[PDB]
Amino acid sequence: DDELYRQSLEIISRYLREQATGAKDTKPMGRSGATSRKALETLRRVGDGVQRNHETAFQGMLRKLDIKNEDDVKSLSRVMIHVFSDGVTNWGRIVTLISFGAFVAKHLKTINQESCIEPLAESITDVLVRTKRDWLVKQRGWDGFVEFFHV
Ligand SMILES: Cc1cc(OCCCc2c(C(=O)Nc3cccc(C(=O)O)c3)[nH]c3c(-c4c(C)nn(C)c4C)c(Cl)ccc23)cc(C)c1Cl
Repeated sequence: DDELYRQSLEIISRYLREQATGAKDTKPMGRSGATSRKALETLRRVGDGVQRNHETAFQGMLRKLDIKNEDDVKSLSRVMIHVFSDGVTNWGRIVTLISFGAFVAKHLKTINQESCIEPLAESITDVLVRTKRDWLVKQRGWDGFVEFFHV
């Protein structure tokens, strides 16, 4: 019933799963998929920049998260909510959110827990769309996201 969440999960889920592994999801994309393909391209060009530019902090935070299993995923949500929700809302901070999601997803594919990439995505999507919905609606959602990072 919730269209922006579902779009957002399709974008975020694919960015993370494709980052943790080698290849893209070749499923055809749901409603608003030309924007989702574009937003996904944007997350690849800017997400990788953000990940290489913050590696040491990402390595620190990923290492003190000590993620074993899928039940660890949703105590993780507490530290990410704590770090993401209370300050300034803008597109850079949301892209940093999704890029650390890709970082942790890669780690989880290393420790043979790729089955936890999707719950992670869901949690990230749910945290972004819940606490930021009004902002996302007034900034036009993913079309605004693509236009903001356009080159
Ligand atoms: C998937 C997931 C996503 C999570 O959050 C994403 C949120 C974004 C974020 C920020 C951030 O928000 N910066 C920022 C920019 C402008 C203003 C304010 C403000 O305070 O108002 C903040 N910092 C992060 C950092 C970071 C950096 C970089 N430096 N330091 C000290 C830290 C803690 C690390 Cl290691 C990972 C993510 C982030 C968190 C987790 C745990 C997961 Cl699993």
